Amino acid sequence: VVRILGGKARGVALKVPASARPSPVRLRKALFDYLRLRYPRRGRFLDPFAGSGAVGLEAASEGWEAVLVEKDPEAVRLLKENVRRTGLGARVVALPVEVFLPEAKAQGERFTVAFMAPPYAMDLAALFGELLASGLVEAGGLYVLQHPKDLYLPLGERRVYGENALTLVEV
Repeated sequence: VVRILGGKARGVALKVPASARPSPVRLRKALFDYLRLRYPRRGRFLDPFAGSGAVGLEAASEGWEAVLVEKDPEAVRLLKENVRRTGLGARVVALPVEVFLPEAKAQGERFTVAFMAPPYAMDLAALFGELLASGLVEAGGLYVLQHPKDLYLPLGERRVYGENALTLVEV
């Protein structure tokens, strides 16, 4: 019930398990209006906790070199089906974010943007802290954290969208 908003796969419906937020449309639409405005040259996009891939596939559709990591074999199954439906080229890494980050660093992996929208039931703060500490975003890039508007981080500027907020941390 969710579609890619722009780019090469604009309009394509994504299979999304009834167990998702899924992800506010004005939120996604706003994040990318900003991202293409701030990064016209694009770059590499990291999406840990990707689900069916709503945000990571949107980046891919918009010209980003997207890397999506997700642990749930179910979600991964849907993720791959979605990569197919959209016909987009994206790297799918099926493993826990807590394993990926360490390894990504050792491989000298780097990205321009790292978006994280983990399930609100987890400790969204310790998780953001870990992402921020990985140092995976190159100078000039961004760490974008989605969370309930009541959760507050002094790491950067925020934008509220109804009940969700996005915290953007510059590097």
